[PDB]
Amino acid sequence: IGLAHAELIAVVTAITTDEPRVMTVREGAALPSGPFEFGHRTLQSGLREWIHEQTHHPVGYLEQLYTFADRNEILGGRTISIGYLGLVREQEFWHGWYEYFPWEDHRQGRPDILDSIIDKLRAWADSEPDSRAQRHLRADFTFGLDGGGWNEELTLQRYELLYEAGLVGEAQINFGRPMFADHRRILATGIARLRAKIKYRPVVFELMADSFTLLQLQRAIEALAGLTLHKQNFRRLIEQQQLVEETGDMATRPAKLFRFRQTVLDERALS
Amino acid sequence: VTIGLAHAELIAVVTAITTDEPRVMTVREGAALPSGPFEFGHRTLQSGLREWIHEQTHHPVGYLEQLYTFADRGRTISIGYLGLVREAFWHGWYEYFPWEDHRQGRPDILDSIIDKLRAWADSEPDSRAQRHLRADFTFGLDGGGWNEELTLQRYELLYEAGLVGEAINFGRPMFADHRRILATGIARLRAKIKYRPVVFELMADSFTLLQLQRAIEALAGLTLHKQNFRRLIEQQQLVEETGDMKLFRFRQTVLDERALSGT
Repeated sequence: IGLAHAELIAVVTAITTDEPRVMTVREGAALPSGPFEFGHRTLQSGLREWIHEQTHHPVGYLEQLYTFADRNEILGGRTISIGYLGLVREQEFWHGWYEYFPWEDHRQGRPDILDSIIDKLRAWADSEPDSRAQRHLRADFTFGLDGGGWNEELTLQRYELLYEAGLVGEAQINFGRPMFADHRRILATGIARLRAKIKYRPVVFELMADSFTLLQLQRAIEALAGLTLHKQNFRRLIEQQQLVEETGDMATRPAKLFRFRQTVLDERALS
Repeated sequence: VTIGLAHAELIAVVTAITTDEPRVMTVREGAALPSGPFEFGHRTLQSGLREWIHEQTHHPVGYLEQLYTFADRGRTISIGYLGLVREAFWHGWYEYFPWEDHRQGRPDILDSIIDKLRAWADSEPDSRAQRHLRADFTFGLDGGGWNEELTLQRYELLYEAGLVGEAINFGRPMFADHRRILATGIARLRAKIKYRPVVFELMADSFTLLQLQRAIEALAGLTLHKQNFRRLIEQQQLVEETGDMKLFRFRQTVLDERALSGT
């Protein structure tokens, strides 16, 4: 009783040409993934082995994302999916975040694909009168169907509402490029996690080179958030959090080069 | 096709604050957290855990948020959930984690812990530097400062050093690795109250601004500065006055935000 099969799924993010990119196998149709096996010492060590065989690309630190369950008797138990988030520098299968989630990028203004999404959500929310108000409240909180503001952290809740409304191909109407199994749900969890991270403490040294300009760091955070940053409040956050320091070198308008502090790297290594 | 299977356990960390003491829902005379397997009939992981909570405690539970998924140290996969309720709650956090309560200042048990951690860090000379860095970052072995959020990192260091019974023992042990789950829940709550304290499920319908701090102080295991505590609440726009007696209340936008965020 109480048996389950566990799949480990990796969301490995890089930033290339100011675009957030996720590591993929299957020609961009799936994330790197594999079953948790008896010989795997930990869940994370098991996933590291699956990333190695499928991509042979190095990965640094990993943080656990979320555990999802299926909603089957022949398998002997339920199936669970455990997602992890990793930040790396791309090395010479890398597809952009917003290929799968085009509505999540508002850097150059609200994307036009949202108009079509709002239209389909409204019809779904009005299709059943006894659930009308309860569905308008969810679609406004996540997508602003009634005029609510945009919260870039709600990436998962947006995708799950589209799934529940049958507006993504995985729900079997589709928006964005689908992925095999529940992998877009895992990717949406990784996007939301990283956006919660950068809003309060953007420790993203694994995404940057050893040294970088503040403009490079700003563009990297903007790519992850899918929004343009307020230049001043961003630079005050970085300084208040004591995250970076000048290296003493200049880059080319000349600009000083910065690195994340050793204490920031030390604290991450010991977590 | 050959599919591997493991035991799937759901573990609850349900916390209430009474008499300015953070307490966790336990079963079996405080030796364990409410737990149960993930079965076929369970629609979701959360609904399966709610069935075990009601069956084992018969105490109502409000919102639940997923904590962390652990493999055992057949395999066992443990999925923890955190819950905040209004008040078995006879056992506080610090019966199991006495070194995590610093509101009376640095607890005396840390002296014995620091002594044993130094001997473990000095046991092998090639790893002494890293072990001192780990123990100073988690416990302050070399004079480092205290970080209340590192409750999980502190426990797994004690486990790795053989300083808790589950691995010498400090604090009350629990069955299996339920101390690992409670540590994760304590760390989650202390991270939540630091940035944006949404704790309306722990507080009364109405409360004063001083009652709000002693609750937050109980969770963080630290005493806070009064003026700096209120500025955080003025900033995040979480509270509003009630007119009665000041008595305060959590705003409806905060209560609706949590109702729609899910688990």
